[PDB]
Amino acid sequence: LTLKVVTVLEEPFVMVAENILGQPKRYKGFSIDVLDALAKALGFKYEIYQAPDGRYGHQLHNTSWNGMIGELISKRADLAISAITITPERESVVDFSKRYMDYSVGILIKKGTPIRTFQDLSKQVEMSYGTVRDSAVYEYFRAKGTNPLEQDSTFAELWRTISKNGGADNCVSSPSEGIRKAKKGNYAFLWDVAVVEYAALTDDDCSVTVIGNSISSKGYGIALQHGSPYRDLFSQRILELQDTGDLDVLKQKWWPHMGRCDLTSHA
Amino acid sequence: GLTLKVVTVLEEPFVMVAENILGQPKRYKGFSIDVLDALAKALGFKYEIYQAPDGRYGHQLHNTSWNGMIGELISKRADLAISAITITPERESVVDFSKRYMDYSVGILIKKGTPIRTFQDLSKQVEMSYGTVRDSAVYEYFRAKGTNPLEQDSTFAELWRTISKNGGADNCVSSPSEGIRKAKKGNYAFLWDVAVVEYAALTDDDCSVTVIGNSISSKGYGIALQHGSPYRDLFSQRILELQDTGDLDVLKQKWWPHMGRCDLT
Ligand SMILES: *[C@@H]1O[C@H](CO)[C@@H](O)[C@H](O)[C@H]1NC(C)=O
Ligand SMILES: [Ca+2]
Ligand SMILES: [Ca+2]
Ligand SMILES: [Ca+2]
Ligand SMILES: [Cl-]
Ligand SMILES: [Cl-]
Repeated sequence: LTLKVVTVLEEPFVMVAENILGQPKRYKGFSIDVLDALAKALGFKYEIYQAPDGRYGHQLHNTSWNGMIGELISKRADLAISAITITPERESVVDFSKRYMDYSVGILIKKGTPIRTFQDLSKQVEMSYGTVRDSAVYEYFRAKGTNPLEQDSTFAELWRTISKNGGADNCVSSPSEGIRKAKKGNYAFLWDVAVVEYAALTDDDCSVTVIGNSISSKGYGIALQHGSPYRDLFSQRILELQDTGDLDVLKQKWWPHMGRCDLTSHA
Repeated sequence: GLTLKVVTVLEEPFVMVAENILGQPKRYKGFSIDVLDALAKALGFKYEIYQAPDGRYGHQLHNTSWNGMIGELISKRADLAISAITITPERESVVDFSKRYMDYSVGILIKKGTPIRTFQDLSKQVEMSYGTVRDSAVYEYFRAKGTNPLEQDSTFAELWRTISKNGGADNCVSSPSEGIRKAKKGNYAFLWDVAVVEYAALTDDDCSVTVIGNSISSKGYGIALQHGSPYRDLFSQRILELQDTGDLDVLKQKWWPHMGRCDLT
């Protein structure tokens, strides 16, 4: 039994591993290790391919999705794994396992500013900060920033800067560009805290740090086909790997704080 | 119309008794009740609630049977179980949980005015009684953590030495309501759901207690259904929708009102 796995490159969840010339691509990372653990415990083989458009996928027309979600809908893949958050729109068309890691949004910024919280960022006048335009993060801040029911003004202030002039002034086209702009200075990039944490830990110049928050609204999941017979099985083993600590060990492996950049060097 | 049988246990502010006149059935209220109400409205079912006869969440016994609400689902006396139930692998093996509708972690309830401000501070205590509910999933959590040689710091082992003293008899309590009462009295720190002890501190008549959190979240609260229940996936989808729209945040603010209540700082 061999399962067809679709993925998208994103450090440190899924990364290209060294392969000999003339031999097929290999992959490594936190999500690969989770997948391997499931394959060993459940006893299956798998083969990986990258989404032809490199996209997680969104809806274009009724039933028309691109990206990895589209690959599952058309049943070209049995499952998708990368850094995919569990959302209701995606769960209505495919079937997610229970989460194997929590997701939240963080801030990547150069070390040495007085900014230490999301509230501090929101108080900034004239400072450029933002996220990937037309992303889920963008839409999250839209919803929180236009809702009169928020207890703290923090979200309205952040959205005013992020969305300025339609999101064209302060947002970027990709996480790699956002990471690159934050390292150069005079910009703070809002994105997956796990993604920017790894970028900060491996920064050639150890020049950046990450601000997180207590607000975790979603989990990372494995996406399977609609009606897949394996979804509940994956959920059960994922709960077991969490409870034994195997997941925490893998997280420590791929987000190692010793031997890498000190994110708290300005304290 | 279609009516589901719901089993629960009382834990403030998740499920609480709301009104009980003689000649009328018990009514319930709380965060978990409002989550259940939204699912009932959206999926078109009614429901009737009863309390687990042994008042337990449920765990496995030596003959592989289960007590508590879990046992009520296995026997098919209940169609679903809801209160403040954590999704664990042992339970999911015998019942089917929705995806979580809230995150869970362990906190400490303690009187204000002590130098104890973290779990590490608590673990350093020499003379002090602190613990959790005996024979609970929280007791088993500190057992697993306290006996793990792979733990980086001695904190969990030290906590376990105090919690487990004399097989747990000395420093643990029989119920959360006993743990809360003893922390409010003083000279006892109670370890339990951060959300349960936060409500106790927010609503303290004297505003005399506080909560130490900082514990990372490993688990979620879920609704438990029978094995193979056709409603598990429908519930998960609607829960994800209630989160996405902000409705679950509104309900959390309703039942954990920070403004107008005790300052915990
Ligand atoms: C299993 O053990 C419990 C606790 O002693 C007991 O109440 C129950 O009747 C037992 N069930 C059997 C024999 O299946
Ligand atoms: Ca689905
Ligand atoms: Ca199950
Ligand atoms: Ca099923
Ligand atoms: Cl989940
Ligand atoms: Cl699920």
